[PDB]
Amino acid sequence: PGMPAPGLPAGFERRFSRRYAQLDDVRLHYVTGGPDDGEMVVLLHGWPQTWYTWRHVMPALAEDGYRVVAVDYRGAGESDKPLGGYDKASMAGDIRALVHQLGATRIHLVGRDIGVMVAYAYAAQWPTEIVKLAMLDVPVPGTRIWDEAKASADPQIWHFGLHQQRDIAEMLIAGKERAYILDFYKKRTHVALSNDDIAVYADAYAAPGALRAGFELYRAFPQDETRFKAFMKHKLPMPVLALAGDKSNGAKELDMARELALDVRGAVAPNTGHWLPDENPAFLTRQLLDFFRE
Amino acid sequence: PGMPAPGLPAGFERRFSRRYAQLDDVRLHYVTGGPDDGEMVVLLHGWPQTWYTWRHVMPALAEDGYRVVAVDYRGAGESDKPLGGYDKASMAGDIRALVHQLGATRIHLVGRDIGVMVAYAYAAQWPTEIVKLAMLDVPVPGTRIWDEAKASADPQIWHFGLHQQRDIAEMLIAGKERAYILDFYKKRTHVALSNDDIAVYADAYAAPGALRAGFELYRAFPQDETRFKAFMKHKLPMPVLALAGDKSNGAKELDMARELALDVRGAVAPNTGHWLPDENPAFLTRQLLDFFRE
Amino acid sequence: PGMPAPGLPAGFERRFSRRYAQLDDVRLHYVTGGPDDGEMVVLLHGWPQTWYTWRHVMPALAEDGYRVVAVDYRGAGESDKPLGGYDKASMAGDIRALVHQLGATRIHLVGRDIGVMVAYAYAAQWPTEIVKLAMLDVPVPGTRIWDEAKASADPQIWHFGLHQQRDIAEMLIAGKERAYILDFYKKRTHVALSNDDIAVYADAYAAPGALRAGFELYRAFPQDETRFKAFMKHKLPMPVLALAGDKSNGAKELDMARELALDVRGAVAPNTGHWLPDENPAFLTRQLLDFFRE
Amino acid sequence: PGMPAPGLPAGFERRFSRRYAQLDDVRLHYVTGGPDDGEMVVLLHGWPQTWYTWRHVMPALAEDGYRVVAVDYRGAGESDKPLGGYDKASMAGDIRALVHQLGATRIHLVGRDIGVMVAYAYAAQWPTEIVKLAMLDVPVPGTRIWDEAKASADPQIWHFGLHQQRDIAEMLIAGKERAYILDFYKKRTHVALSNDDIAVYADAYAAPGALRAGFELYRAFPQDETRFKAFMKHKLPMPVLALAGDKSNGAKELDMARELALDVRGAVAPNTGHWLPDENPAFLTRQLLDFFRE
Amino acid sequence: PGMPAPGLPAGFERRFSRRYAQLDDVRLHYVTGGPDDGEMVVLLHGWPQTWYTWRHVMPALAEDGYRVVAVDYRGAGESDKPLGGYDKASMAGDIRALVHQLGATRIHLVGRDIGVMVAYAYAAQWPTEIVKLAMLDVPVPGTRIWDEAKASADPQIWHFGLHQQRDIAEMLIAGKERAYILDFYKKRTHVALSNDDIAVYADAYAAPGALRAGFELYRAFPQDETRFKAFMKHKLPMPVLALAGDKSNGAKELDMARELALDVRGAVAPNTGHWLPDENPAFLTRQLLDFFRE
Amino acid sequence: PGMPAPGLPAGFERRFSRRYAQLDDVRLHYVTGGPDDGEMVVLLHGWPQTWYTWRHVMPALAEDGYRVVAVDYRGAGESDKPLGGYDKASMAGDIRALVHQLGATRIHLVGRDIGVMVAYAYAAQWPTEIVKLAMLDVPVPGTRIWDEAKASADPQIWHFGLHQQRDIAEMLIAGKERAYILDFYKKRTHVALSNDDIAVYADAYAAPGALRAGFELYRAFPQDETRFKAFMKHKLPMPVLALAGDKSNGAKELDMARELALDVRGAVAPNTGHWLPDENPAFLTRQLLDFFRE
Repeated sequence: PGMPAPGLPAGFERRFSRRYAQLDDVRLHYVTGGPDDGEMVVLLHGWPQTWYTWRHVMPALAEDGYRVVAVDYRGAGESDKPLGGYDKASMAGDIRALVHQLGATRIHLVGRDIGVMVAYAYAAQWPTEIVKLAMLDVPVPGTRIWDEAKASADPQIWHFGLHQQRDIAEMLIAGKERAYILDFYKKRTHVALSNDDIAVYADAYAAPGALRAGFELYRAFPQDETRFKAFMKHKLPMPVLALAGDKSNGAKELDMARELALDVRGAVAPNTGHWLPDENPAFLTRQLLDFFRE
Repeated sequence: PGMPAPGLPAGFERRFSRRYAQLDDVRLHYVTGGPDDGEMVVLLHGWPQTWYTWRHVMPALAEDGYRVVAVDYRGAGESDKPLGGYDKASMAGDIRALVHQLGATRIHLVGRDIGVMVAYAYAAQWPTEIVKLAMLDVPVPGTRIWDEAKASADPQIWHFGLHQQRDIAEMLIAGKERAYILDFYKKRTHVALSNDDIAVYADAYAAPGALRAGFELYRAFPQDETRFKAFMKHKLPMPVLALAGDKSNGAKELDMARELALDVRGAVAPNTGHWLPDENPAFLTRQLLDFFRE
Repeated sequence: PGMPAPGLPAGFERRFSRRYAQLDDVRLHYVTGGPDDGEMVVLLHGWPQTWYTWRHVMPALAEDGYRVVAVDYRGAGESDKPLGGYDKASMAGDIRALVHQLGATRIHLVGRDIGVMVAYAYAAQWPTEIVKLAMLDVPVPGTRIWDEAKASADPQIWHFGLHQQRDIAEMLIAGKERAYILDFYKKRTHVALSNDDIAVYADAYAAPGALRAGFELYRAFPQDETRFKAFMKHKLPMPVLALAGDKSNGAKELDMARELALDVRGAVAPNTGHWLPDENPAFLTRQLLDFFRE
Repeated sequence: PGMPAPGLPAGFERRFSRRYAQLDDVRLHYVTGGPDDGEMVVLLHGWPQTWYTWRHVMPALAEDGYRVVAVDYRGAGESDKPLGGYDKASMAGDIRALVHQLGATRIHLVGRDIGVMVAYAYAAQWPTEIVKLAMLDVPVPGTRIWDEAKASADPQIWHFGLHQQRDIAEMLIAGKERAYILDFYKKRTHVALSNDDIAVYADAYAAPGALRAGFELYRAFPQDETRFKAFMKHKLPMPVLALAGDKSNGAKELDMARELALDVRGAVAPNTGHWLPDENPAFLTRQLLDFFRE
Repeated sequence: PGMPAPGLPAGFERRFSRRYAQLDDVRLHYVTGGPDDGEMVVLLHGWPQTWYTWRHVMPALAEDGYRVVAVDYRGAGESDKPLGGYDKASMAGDIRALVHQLGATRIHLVGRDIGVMVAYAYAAQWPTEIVKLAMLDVPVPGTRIWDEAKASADPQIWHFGLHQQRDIAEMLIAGKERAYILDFYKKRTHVALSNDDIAVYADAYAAPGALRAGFELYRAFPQDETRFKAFMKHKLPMPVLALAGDKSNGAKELDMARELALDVRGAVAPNTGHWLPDENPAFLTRQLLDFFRE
Repeated sequence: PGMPAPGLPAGFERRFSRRYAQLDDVRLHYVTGGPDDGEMVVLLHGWPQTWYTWRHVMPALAEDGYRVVAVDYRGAGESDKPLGGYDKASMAGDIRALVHQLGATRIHLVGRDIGVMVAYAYAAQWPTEIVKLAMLDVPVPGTRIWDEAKASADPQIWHFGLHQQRDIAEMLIAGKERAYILDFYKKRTHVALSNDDIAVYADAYAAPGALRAGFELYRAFPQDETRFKAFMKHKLPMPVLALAGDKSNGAKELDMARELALDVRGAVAPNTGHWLPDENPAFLTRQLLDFFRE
């Protein structure tokens, strides 16, 4: 029993900090906590999200001694909104430059949606640098699960077309970010979420340039498909964990991951929709802690 | 003495949960609490309301051992907004499918306004399934009390015309839901309500499709009148309780119910307007608990 | 054959003029032409209209030697929008003050919709001053045709309720006058009209105070119903002509007038909707000229 | 020392209640507390205010055993917004009908701004019914202090012209109530107020009809001047207290009151602007308690 | 050589008329000309269009002795916007009811885009009533050309997804009809069109309910695909003409029609985009006249 | 007889030109025609106007051999909107700089409203440079007619207060220039004007800075009153003509001018309101030509 409880979990404000990393062109925002010497765990959100999606996962990771780094990737949240560089492979390079600036090289990596595309491109480009990789909720371009949704005209990716209309998508949705993003979020959730938590994301995407930069991730999709099919000719060597909720992609996340990697295990969260960190963080953290210590 | 106190009563968040039920086409949102094995009590709001109207009635019901289920019916609150199915008889079928999915068959049923129309159609269609039925605040289509308001051009149903103008009602009221619904609410209340509580409803009706779906309930009224007069040829067998406030429909709710059912008792809430759950929940819960245990 | 031709008929601008008349507490705008000494013919529009509705009738009246006076009544068009005086009997006093100010006493009088209510209250209050009375399109309060529409809850008067909600009607429709009024107009026409001509009306009602003043005509209906029923105990002595289109009120305009007057004749315009001067001015003009010279 | 503290004082919510009084046409909202048998004290706000302006005065009055009744007069706050009746003498009749419905006859009366006009008209019309009258902040129509501001074109009454423009004032200020009313308030205050408290008023005047009804008080001013000069031919018999802040009308409030009444005492609040209940409630309550018990 | 010439061709206004036809539950608007006894030719527009798209084709048809009937189908232009009936087969029933109401039985039938789907469902349901059928610009559901576009995720149907999001599409595009529709139109044209002519379409879709009604055409596509595949088991017996521009669907219009009909001929307009009646009416008119007299 | 004819008179476009003059800190826009060597006649508009108000007077002046110069003064029309210099005496310096820049020294000078204040300050500062002075419609600060209007609180200057509220006036009226200015204009006219002509003025004041610059004319009134009273100790020596309409200031324009000048003649236009050049240019033109050649 219990009504949705919005906001950061108790004690969060004391153990995490907001920080910036200046890369060559772009400044990235991220939130970090946990032991300065711990194994680094990087968490990458998707669309329409920010670092905030991980709020209920980050304390448990830090309390198990991980150095937690939750990044607003290029164009999202409080990060800069540059003109280009929104293909996932180049965005993986942004994350890597941030990791190196923090003194790390080998990391654990967790991604969902656009972030799982970024994460995969990070592992394909620098396989020796990713100790373990966890893949949540969405398939990556290049996979058959991806191609099947496209050829089916799957209802839950209806928005790819709209988002790929340069200037038209921005003109339609500017000023209506909250109504658009709340509707998007609730149609894919199964666990009841708080409007206040979803509004944290929506307000981020109403900031100047946030809509455009979010949509350019979609507009780079055909480039990602080409780049990713090339990546897929070399299966990933490191252990991979695939998770998704049963009301959304479910077992297809693990099907998808097996086309990508040699060493794969997976699970399906019960009574959970599209937003694993929002909807079922308890299941997510237990799976990650067992995976990372294994 | 006491100024209006907005929000959920103390302790509510701990004993109730928000949940979804997927029916064949439509997903319905509801809030539930109380013993899992208790006799189920279903509560149906009206226009412009959500489950939230019952917030002060639900804890007392659960504490007397009832399994409380307060539903956002088709098109309202956090439920889906489909193209059609807004005649009350079909909406009663939605509620019944939800009840069956929760493992129940025989229920106690409470409705107000549009919800009392839905509730009545539930009892007329499946009379053996409704153990007791409580009817609040508004008469149902087909009754003489209903027809008399229409032929009188009663001032408090001036909005039937406007709401029945497809697209015109939405175009006029979109963007002004809060000013429109607050004015609507306060003109029919007698006990002073908090603007914050009324704004919970208004914000629900500003969500995409909520205005249209709310208005299609009105646009189905001529169909309901025909269906309901057919229902009324067989009087209801189960005990029925009729309640309304003295500043609004008052004793006419009990007059109305006697055309519908054989076994009827009623009361009039003192110094109470149109919104019995908002205005006088203490009177309402005492009447319901005496009725349900009798 | 022929597409709708917007604007004033050829040669109108040269033969008619716009003028203002300052009365005690209202300035009225009116348009006039024809011989300065001719028998005066006064034409009264309704809602949502101005004098401009008579554009196709006025030249023929003037060319037959009548002094044509087309009035924007209190609150409409370019007339003033005072605080009160929107009961039809008091508005008929405005028209009389204007007629007297122009040097005339006996008039021929033509009204439609709200203007036919004003016209009737003019004839009832000063019967010796009305030579002949023509009644178009809409029944007047107090008649059985009026009372039946309300008790039937006739769909074509759905807007009475909305218009009687003070401040609520203005707030909903302000800024949407064109969309509101063009939809209202086209739903009641049968002859295709030009959007440019309907936009002349719509733009008049967007001017400061024009919505309020128009709606106050509706808000005075219960006062009008009481007053007119008293007028109706004395049937009018002067000749009366009743006209309406077959796609709208048709023969009921003549039924209604026979309750008001002793000397009544009528006709029904074929393939004509609610707006006789806009839709079929040729039929109207022939009827008015035959009646006036008879 | 101390930053402005917004909101109701501690303990207010427990000892006061919001209630309605239905008069013949109009429903008035008021807030009341204190002993049911105590001498009644009625408090009348001005423009742009509601009962809320008295929040810091009402507890001290109740704790000295007064039955406190703070009214939203006709058109303001949560009261109805009728078509007319905004001349102060008729508004005094509304307050008297409310007082009688509460079982009282003899009262103490406090008014400021428009409310002090209402209060004075109450005392002039029913002098035996007003035990003591306190007059704050603004002079009443008919006085020389009033006429001198008008002939001077005093800057702080620049808005009389604008407010007296029917429909133009509403069209300019609708949607900008908060910016307009905050600017109005701060330009006349001397003690720093909280924006949150001023926003309580501004939001009240953005409700449907609140702007129009507020402005009709100004539009009745020429009628009030005539009525009030007639009232002034009979000086008031009961004791009168005149108060104002030194940064605003100051000693002119007592000058003004001496043209109205025979038995007059006054004081000037130090370092206090136009809004005595908002700015210096401590000075105000001490003056009222000494006056009422004297 | 020549700049775009906006508006109706010279002499059109005199030879054609706008009319309404009241059917059971829909009033349809249409434009007609030519001899009252000529063989009837019905022209059906698509999205986002009205009858006005045929402006340059209708005079030549009438001058060759055809009775021209250009229909605004259910929900479009000046026609009514009912709640349902937007599956193409049911809309073909509207067109037939109109044809019969005009005294005709056998017709020549021309459609493009949504209108070519309606036209096909008309010929499939009542084949003996269609003398000849001309199919322009767009393939119909159920054909291989239609199925390939969806499985390819063809860029030029990106909007199907958005248009199928009920309430979301309306909320995003309301108030932006002109910018949305002019961009949509120009991206698919090859001949330069006048903004004034495209604005005729855009303004029609800004009218109350026009966005909803248009999008409901898209929302019925899965129902249409099922129905049309059943129609396609019986190839049409009457002669069929297929036309499309070379910069858009080109020869695929004839490929598609040979899957639907036994007797098919076609041509491809040179240097012509998606909008044959707007871009190259001279080519279209010659093709239609040669086909009709053959 | 005749309906309002909007626009420039026939043949105007060919005989007059728009030009700019760069002065030290302001660029002024003006319209000129007539013989390059003729005696110069300068025409100065008021609020809310531009040079366009003289459209019907300028051709007759030019055809009589005058060099016509109609100026948009500092801040108005197409002139610059600098930060200051809106006291009339300094603005008269702008006009003189322009006259000298055009090669002239002695001028005939015509002003109405704000332009008649500028014109008077021009004649008072450089009396030998003004051959004859014509004063229209409005009294100037410092005169008894001006002082009486303020002390009477004359209704027709209600807007002085609003216009003097810096930033508040701009915020309220921005975006509502057309509705604000058309209402202002029509309340002071007696001859019916075309909305299209008043909209020329209204659109000029919607341009960036035009509201501020116009209101700064009002905000300088107390500076103007002081300066003009000093000018008035020396009555003007050159011949003066005073004109105004009988429905507005009438004979008071001549009363006012006799306080300013020794050699004064005047006339009152019959059935003419506040806007002499718009309402009765024929009367104005005859008066100006007889005066100039006398």
